Amino acid sequence: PKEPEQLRKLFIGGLSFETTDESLRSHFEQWGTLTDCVVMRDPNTKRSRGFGFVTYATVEEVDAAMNARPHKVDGRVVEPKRAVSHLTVKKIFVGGIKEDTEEHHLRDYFEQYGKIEVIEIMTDRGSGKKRGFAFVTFDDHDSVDKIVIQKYHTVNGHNCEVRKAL
Ligand SMILES: CCC(=O)Nc1cccc(N)c1C
Ligand SMILES: CCC(=O)Nc1cccc(N)c1C
Repeated sequence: PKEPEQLRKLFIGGLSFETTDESLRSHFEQWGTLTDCVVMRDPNTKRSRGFGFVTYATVEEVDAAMNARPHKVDGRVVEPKRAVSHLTVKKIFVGGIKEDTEEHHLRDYFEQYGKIEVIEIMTDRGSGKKRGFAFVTFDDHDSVDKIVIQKYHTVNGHNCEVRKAL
């Protein structure tokens, strides 16, 4: 039961034009087994396009690589991002939390995806009653990228709808 390959890929932007399949692989093999590693090049000149992708054997390895950012590859800090499900944001909408979900429920759950900077539990402008949804802002986009590819989110017993926000 191998995780889908799309969820094991990291797109690496900002490459040095000197980076090769081999040097990209040598770098990212520090955090797991790479089943694929390619630097994108022009079909005619073979000059690097400045980006490429690596595929790990497992999702846990993708996490390890993301948690080892910043990555300086061949002298240049690169920009790894998980493959598209790129709309790169740090904020999520959390819906379906009803009136009884509080800040600590959302924090205790989502803090295991990344570092939380803001939790905004939405209330009615007129009555102050909870509206049943919230926004969570993290310090970095990978948290959000991990969150929105999950099929399910269970918080405070509620089955929640979670999507990228703005
Ligand atoms: C940093 C060196 C570099 O850009 N390499 C390069 C330049 C022009 C053509 C081709 N094919 C290649 C590999
Ligand atoms: C496996 C990924 C993981 O545990 N989550 C993570 C990664 C990086 C920063 C922070 N704060 C957190 C909670």
